[PDB]
Amino acid sequence: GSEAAQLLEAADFAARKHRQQRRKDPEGTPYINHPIGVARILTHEAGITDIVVLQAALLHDTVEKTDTTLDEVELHFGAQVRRLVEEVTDDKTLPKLERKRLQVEQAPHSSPGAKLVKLADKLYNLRDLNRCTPEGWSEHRVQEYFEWAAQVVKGLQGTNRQLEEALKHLFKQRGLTI
Ligand SMILES: NC(=O)C1=CN([C@@H]2O[C@H](COP(=O)(O)OP(=O)(O)OC[C@H]3O[C@@H](n4cnc5c(N)ncnc54)[C@H](OP(=O)(O)O)[C@@H]3O)[C@@H](O)[C@H]2O)C=CC1
Ligand code: NA
Ligand SMILES: [Zn+2]
Repeated sequence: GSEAAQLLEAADFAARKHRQQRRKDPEGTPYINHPIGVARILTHEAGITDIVVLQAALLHDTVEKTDTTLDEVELHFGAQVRRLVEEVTDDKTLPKLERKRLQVEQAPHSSPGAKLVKLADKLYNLRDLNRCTPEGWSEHRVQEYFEWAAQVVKGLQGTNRQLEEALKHLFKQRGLTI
């Protein structure tokens, strides 16, 4: 259908899949606010209009964080959306540190659409950490998240100047470069 209808299909799908989940801020914000915010970063700041990229951004956490399967994504949204979502889906069969390390290792080799989603996802989470230290976190755990995110984003450059410039500003504010 129209761009709008296609976006609302993905937004409503993600809202239902994430309905019982909450972010780790003290207030426990509904999890769906994150994928919506990531996708809005892409339209409002990055100038993105590719509906496949924007659908993937709304859905980028459904397979990683819920029972949703990659085949279910393709079933409702097609193969280009499914391939994007797969690219940004951590292998939850792996230990946390290996997932953290693979994001650094696999950042340069991702498709342009996956780099856009990865950049916007990092930008949302770093803004969130600045806004509110998550429940149970120390201030130096926040800094270290930034130190790791900088290593990932280093591998994502050459994709979108607006997002990369915004990330560079946040990293610089905490003494981190590129
Ligand atoms: N320095 C320290 O004091 C400590 C550091 N650590 C380190 O932290 C890691 C812990 O791993 P893990 O259990 O995955 O915890 P994470 O460090 O992975 O938690 C951060 C993740 O939570 C999601 N998230 C949910 N709510 C928020 C929010 N309000 N703001 C930002 N992000 C949010 C984001 O993922 P998404 O975008 O997918 O929602 C984000 O990537 C280990 O790698 C360990 O080395 C661990 C213990 C102490
Ligand atoms: Na994690
Ligand atoms: Zn995310």
